[PDB]
Amino acid sequence: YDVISAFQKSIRGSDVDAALHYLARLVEAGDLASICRRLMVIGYEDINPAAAARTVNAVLAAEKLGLPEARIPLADVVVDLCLSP
Amino acid sequence: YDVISAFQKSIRGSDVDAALHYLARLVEAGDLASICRRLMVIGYEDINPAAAARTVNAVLAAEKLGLPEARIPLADVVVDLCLSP
Amino acid sequence: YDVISAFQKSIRGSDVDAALHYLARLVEAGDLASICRRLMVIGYEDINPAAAARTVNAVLAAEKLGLPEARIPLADVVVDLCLSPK
Amino acid sequence: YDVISAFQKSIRGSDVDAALHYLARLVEAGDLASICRRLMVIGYEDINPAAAARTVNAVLAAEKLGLPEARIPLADVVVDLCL
Repeated sequence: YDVISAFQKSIRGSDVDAALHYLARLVEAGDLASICRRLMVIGYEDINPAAAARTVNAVLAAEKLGLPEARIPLADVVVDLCLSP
Repeated sequence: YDVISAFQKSIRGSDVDAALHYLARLVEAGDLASICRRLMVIGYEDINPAAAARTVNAVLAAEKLGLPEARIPLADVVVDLCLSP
Repeated sequence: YDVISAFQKSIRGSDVDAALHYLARLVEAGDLASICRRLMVIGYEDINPAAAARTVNAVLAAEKLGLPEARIPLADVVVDLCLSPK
Repeated sequence: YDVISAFQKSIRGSDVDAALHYLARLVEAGDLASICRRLMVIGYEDINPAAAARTVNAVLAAEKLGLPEARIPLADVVVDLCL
């Protein structure tokens, strides 16, 4: 058990509410790199090729914005990846 | 009251004419970074996930071109985001 | 008259053959940055938002490949932009 | 004959299994840049314009992640391009 793996599991399980609970904690802890890395693996490994591609746009946006505003593209992507096939 | 904020409200309000009025002014002033930052936030927050992703491409184009030609992709995504859901 | 403006005009006029005629010459001359800048301006100015956004992907691919191989993404996009609605 | 061109040929021939077999070997060898180069060329030369663009995103993810985990977007693109 750690937060970043449970984040991933909740996204694999299509659980928006849990994924965003964990996202908020990851954001507040402030390591943007590992969120970004994780979301790209999930987008490519677990998920819809337009959705996979879009995870990269959202990560570039998160990286250009930086924390705290990075939470906006990331929240979007999390829900995107949760509702996806 | 602030130009960059009024720019943001214009786009949320779906007002192309006013959004473009403010863009031309942010452009004249040379603050490429704040335009780009605001567009990505609006794209991911207020908005059509393809439209969200496409703000990143536009911003990349803007950054690679630099001002003054950056106004071109920027005006394009301003209109796109205005007319979007 | 220069070739890069004539290249731009051909794409505006949806003329695949002329645009590829010019691209090949621009590719041979080898100023990749100038070709990339112009395609992004054409993509966002003259063109279909998905097609405008794809010019960025192709330019990124062209920069990663470098010349001579950059001509592959570049040709694909000149065609994409030629056919695309305006 | 070499692995990389054989890799390309099997993607050009729509052979998912062989392409994945070559990828795993290219991954084992540790040279990401070469995989990335070939993928972009196939996607642009042999191929949807959306499938072409989308290979650049996969490549960006691959470079951002590095190997070993870069194998994840790369496998996705190989399959994507095979079909």
